[PDB]
Amino acid sequence: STGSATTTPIDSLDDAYITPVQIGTPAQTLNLDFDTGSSDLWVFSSETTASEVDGQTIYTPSKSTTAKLLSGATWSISYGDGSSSSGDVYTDTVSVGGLTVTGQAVESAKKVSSSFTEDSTIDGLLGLAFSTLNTVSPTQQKTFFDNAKASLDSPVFTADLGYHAPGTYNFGFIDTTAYTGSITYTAVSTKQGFWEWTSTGYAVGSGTFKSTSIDGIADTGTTLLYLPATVVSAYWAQVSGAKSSSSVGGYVFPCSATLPSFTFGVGSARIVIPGDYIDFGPISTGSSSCFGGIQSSAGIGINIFGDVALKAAFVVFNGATTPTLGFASK
Repeated sequence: STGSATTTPIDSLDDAYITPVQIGTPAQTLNLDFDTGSSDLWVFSSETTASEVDGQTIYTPSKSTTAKLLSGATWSISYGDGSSSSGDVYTDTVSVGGLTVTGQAVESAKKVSSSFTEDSTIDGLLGLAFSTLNTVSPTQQKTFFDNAKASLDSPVFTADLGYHAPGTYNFGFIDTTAYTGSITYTAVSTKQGFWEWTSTGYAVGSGTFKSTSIDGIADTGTTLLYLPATVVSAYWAQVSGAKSSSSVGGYVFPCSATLPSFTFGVGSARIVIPGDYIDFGPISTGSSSCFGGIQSSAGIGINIFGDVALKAAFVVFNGATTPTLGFASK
């Protein structure tokens, strides 16, 4: 089997992407944030504290003939950005782009933090990291991909995120029309439960490539590119007037700037992030200070190849017995 679904930016900045997901019988379609940095499929629901729902579409398990309470199971998750959610668990039929999993754990939120409430466009998350990170207790649950894997034509999914445009998540096949040149594959460590890999270096604009190992995670659920302070300083030093602002929470730059590109290495290959991808616009409405899309990972504890990086590539998440990651230009 295979699946193919379009993923759409939630706003004009590509802050996140939503993908429609069918849950239950008859189908209830929710728009979920596919997150290769976590491993829980959770949704706003009929059980979510009413004051914490503001415009989201909810899953109502009592209206699904295939929903079953997973008795005694609870979940609770905290994300890198400080947001969180928790609740109980149902199993139900879940389909993505024509690919169906029966008996998928659907984690029903009883509580969500303010950031989730305030984002009316995201109805929940669909985790695509390794199932070892799943938070369901006392019986850990599998991700949608893990459940689908054996049925897929090939044990892979791909992320093809757009810049200010829709893109695609495919399951079970590699669309050879969706990228240019060849795909370069690189080793993955699953020791922390992430799609963790090592970039071979970077360049700023038309500058020379610096060969240096940068361990980090491929994370579709993180907006920006978070890299070591040395690398980030080298980038922003090429933008007149750019500076790190503790009050704003990172590097800002004059909105009048033209940003240089940023290149990262994948083995001997190179992925180029155009300068425009690194512009996250005014820090507040009407400001002439703009927020940067490359930020320091210092104090996160891990480097994160988030959407800013991933959307410059066609990315293969290879879930074979020994997982790997592939990157192609597009």
